[PDB]
Amino acid sequence: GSSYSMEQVEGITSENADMFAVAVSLVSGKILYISNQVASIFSDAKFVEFLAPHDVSVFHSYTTPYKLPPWSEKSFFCRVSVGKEIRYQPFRMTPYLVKVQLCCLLLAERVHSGYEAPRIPPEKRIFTTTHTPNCLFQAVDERAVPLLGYLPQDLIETPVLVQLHPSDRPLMLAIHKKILQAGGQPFDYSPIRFRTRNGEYITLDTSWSSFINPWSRKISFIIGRHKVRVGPLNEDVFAAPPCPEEKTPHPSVQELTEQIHRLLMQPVP
Amino acid sequence: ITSEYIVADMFAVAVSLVSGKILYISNQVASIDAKFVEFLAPHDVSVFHSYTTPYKLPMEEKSFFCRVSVGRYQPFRMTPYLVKESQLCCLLLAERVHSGYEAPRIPPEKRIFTTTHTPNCLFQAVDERAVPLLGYLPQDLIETPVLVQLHPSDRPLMLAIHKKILQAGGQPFDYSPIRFRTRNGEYITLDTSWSSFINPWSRKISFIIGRHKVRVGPLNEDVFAAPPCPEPSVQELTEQIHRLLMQPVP
Repeated sequence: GSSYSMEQVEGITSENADMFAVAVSLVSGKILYISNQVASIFSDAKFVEFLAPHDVSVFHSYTTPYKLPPWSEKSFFCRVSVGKEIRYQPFRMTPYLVKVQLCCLLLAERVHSGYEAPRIPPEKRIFTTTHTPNCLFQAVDERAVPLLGYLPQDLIETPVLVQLHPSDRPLMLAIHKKILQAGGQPFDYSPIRFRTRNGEYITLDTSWSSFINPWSRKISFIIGRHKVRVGPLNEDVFAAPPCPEEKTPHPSVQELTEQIHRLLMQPVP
Repeated sequence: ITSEYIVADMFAVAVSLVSGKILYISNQVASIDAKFVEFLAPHDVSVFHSYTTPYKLPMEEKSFFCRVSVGRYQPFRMTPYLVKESQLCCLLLAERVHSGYEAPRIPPEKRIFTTTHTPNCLFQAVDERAVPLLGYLPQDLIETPVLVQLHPSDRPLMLAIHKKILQAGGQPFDYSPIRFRTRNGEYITLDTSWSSFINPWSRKISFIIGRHKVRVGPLNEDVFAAPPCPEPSVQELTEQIHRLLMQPVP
């Protein structure tokens, strides 16, 4: 029972040159309050209009009322652009429910490729991935965005094998065999090459594990903890690839995929 | 060409992955070419699209559900198959879903379903068996607050259950009755077995899994029917259970 609004929405973080705050009407979608420095790192309309069209559905999902925590991790990513081809910049955002009418304030921080000053120490370039037996990503942890160039939503529900170098795909078959064989005990395997947003591959040192349904004994998820031992040749992992986007065919990928899923259908006694 | 290969009460269709409805077959349900999604319920069109995007279409039969129109809407379990130098289609096997408490009622001991949710207490999944027994399709519960679904009375018991879940380190345990709201608005009573999936490196819980047995169904056997009633403490409570789960083990 408290409405900040007006200037009470103040709480500068600068004193980051890459952050900004914004309050958005939960009913209108209109930008009620917008923090300064925005034009710097680059209005008054619907905030979604400045987001990549693919990230709009994402923004609404994570800003849904029955979610979010009242102002006194639950953060998502969005590419923002002050119009223009158009130029976007990835932003990590944390949503907070706040009254002005109850809206939603968000702290947005510009994200930087972990391969460029300030470069993420190699011993800490660690991210994890989770996937279902059908081999489609289920989640990618936040540490992955800076090391891959993709935002979580770009990889969720897509073939795991597609991101792997074509010569490291058949390896996945043996990796899963050991995974259900290991019955949950993590094990190392390297190197595996994983494709980033800019079409460049990074070399990973991976530890594999699985979550086993105790009642059915069937594997529910495959979890990997990755350490990028060799980053890409081009440090800006968010740039675009000079290749005609992705595709659909995936001749061998489909084959290898169903082959693995079949394998993971067996109970792990 | 092969129409209705794998097979009563259930029909089939083949849809162009570029346009609409090519093949359709034997109708049967007592009640009476274009885009297939036109017949689907609005809120399921996205579901149908998602489960039929080419890079997902290929046993256990990893299907999905959605309501098709009549005249009225009925729940259907559909299994998508990618049938291919000419036309690339998606062969869909359909099958009317019957209330678990209806004529073909599921035997007591078999009225079992499971649920999974993330530390933030929002459903990440609900298995196939949950539909016939609860009236909801997975898409209705996914990403929604698990607490909102429990009887307002049983809600507090959820803070205790999670604490034990934390203390259990993965060891499953049975819990007294908890009341779960079904689609038609009625509460069913459950005998629940709880467990968790612990990330092996950070030792934090990634998913809470529950296996439920329905020991008391609803008075109105038709669980898919609409609820005879309109559609903060839950928000706050959720924040407690959420905070609590940030603790490692061990």
